[PDB]
Amino acid sequence: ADLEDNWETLNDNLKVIEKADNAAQVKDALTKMRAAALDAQKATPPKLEDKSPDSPEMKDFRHGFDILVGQIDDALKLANEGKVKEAQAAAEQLKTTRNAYIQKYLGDGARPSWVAPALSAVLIVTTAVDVVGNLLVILSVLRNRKLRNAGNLFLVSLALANLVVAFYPYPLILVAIFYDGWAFGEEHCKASAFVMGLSVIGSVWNITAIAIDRYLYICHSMAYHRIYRRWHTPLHICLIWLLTVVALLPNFFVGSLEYDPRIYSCTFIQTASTQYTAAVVVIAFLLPIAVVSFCYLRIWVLVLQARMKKYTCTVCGYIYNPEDGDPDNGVNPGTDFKDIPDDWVCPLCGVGKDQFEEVECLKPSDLRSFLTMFVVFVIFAICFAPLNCIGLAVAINPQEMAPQIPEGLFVTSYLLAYFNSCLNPIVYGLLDQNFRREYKRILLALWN
Ligand SMILES: COc1ccc2[nH]c(-c3ccccc3)c(CCNC(C)=O)c2c1
Ligand SMILES: [Zn+2]
Repeated sequence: ADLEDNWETLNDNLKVIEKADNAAQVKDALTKMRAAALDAQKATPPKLEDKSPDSPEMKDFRHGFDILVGQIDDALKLANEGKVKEAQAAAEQLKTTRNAYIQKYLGDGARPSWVAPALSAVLIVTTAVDVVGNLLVILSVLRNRKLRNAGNLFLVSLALANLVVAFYPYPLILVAIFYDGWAFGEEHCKASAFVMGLSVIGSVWNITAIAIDRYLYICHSMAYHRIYRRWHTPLHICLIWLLTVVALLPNFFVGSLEYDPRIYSCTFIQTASTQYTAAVVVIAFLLPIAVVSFCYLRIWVLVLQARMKKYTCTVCGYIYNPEDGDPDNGVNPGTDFKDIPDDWVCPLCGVGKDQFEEVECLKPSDLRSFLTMFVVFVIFAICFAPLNCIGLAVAINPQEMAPQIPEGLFVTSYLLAYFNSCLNPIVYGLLDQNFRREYKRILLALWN
């Protein structure tokens, strides 16, 4: 057999022993692993190609396999006895040592010089803005009682979803750039990769639940108010997080969470299972986008048709708000001005609904901050649109599309996706007046 193929063969068997269900499956895979490691010991590596045989260059990697095959021999002793959990454990100890004397053997891959600084600078920016920005968001929702009440409890759920990733995966990835490889165990590999899944998927579905809430608060305002919220919203916030965990469990059976040298981060592999990947691209993207687009489309047509707009009085200045109605005069909160009967008079001066001019301005803060929550979604779709397309190309034709996906393009997609984590609070401050106010209030309180 070859040497590069010998590296690819025993590395494939290393995935089989993991997903194996019995000791005979493990024993069989360790047989194909002992012979492949021995045939690699006969071959000459590319790094010590011009070096001498007795030299600690070619004789250096010779004892590396002696440590390896000996460890396999200890691992198949357990497998022979029937101990599957014991033999699979010793195989992970075979994995940690093998990676420490494999990077010393060959260097096939070639990362373009710009990935290391780009990725790291992006990560540094994102982590710094994510930790500060989404923390202010949490504090402002938790301190402001009127703000939190306006279905903005989902914003906390989303802020933590952004936050968690800045605290565990993002800093580890930055160590993996500076050390040119995964400096942590297989333990921290799949764990960091899993935290990323929760973040990315949890964010889509949180954005989805906000899209539904604002659809039902503007278009079904009457029926909406009939339906409680008190114990409702914490239940859906919990439910969406459990739905996410479930969506992420096939990764442990399909083995799609390993280190990606292209993006220097231990993440989800599109090739590992094209079926699961295809599902991930629908369930965690195409489907929420499809349902969220319907929701904001139905809002924008109502905003276009002049419905759910404020009507300011020409005489005393009283402003009608469809969100509040005029309940003491028999008009319920959620009733549009166009819907109040012609006999209605101003609750402050007494002039009829004939001398009431509408507010032409459709400010972001209006209708529970609908158009700013909209922007948040658009930005999400922009950042995650390329990667999900790359995932879609691979899920369909891996034989023709997968080797035709440029490395330089794949990095650009993960760069955008990583950048999303810090952006959400910035958009709140630029459009939403109340958040901006609260951001200022916190900073002012911190300097006094
Ligand atoms: C469901 O299993 C997981 C598990 C871990 C994952 N981590 C990421 C990800 C994190 C940051 C930036 C971009 C992608 C995805 C999203 C991966 N989506 C695609 C289409 O490849 C992910 C998925
Ligand atoms: Zn008036």
